[PDB]
Amino acid sequence: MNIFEMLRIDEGLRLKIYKDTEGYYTIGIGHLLTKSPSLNAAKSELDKAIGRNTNGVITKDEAEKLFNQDVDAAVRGILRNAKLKPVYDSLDAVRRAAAINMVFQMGETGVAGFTNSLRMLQQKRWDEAAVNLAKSRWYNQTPNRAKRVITTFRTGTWDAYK
Ligand SMILES: Cc1ccccc1C
Ligand SMILES: [Cl-]
Ligand SMILES: [Cl-]
Repeated sequence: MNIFEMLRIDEGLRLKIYKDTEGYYTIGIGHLLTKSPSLNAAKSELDKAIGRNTNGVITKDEAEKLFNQDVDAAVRGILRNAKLKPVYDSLDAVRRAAAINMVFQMGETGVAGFTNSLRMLQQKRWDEAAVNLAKSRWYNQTPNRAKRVITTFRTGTWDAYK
């Protein structure tokens, strides 16, 4: 198991523009296109992303290309964040994957409200952090995914993903 396989399980793969859990136009492997409610805006962002007139449809390869950029960008965002980096640096490899999954799903900004969990993770208080992470809109809206990521932080293993 790894970050790529892990997110591939959490996000799925769709080759045609779809609405995500929040109702936002997405494609591929969790690649958000836009928060605007306009399909057209979405198709424009798509064409800009792919570098071609897609007509709302992409190939598996193109999907994988977006995915690779998105993972990388995620990691890099964490490493450039002063609030984040130090926690991330404190973690083992499996838990780092859990950190990346959250940033990928919610952005650096969505993870901004997790201050108290972050501090718990840094101190390696696993069961405690696991309980604090669950008190969130994230957990309530996407409970199955949230539990997998939480178990991961809690255990430092890929059990939730097997
Ligand atoms: C989002 C994030 C980033 C770095 C460490 C842990 C967490 C939850
Ligand atoms: Cl892009
Ligand atoms: Cl879910």
